[PDB]
Amino acid sequence: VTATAAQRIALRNTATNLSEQTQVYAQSATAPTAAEAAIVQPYIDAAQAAITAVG
Repeated sequence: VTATAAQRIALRNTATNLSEQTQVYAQSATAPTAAEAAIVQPYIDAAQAAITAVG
């Protein structure tokens, strides 16, 4: 409610990218190696940065 439009739209922007990037873990149950974890990690941080600062 108090949050501006930029934060509200970023909430969806980060969530969409995180959902798109995480889809790989639903097709298989094999644990990933350190190479893919490093590539996937920044999206989690970005999603956390948008979950915070909006409440």
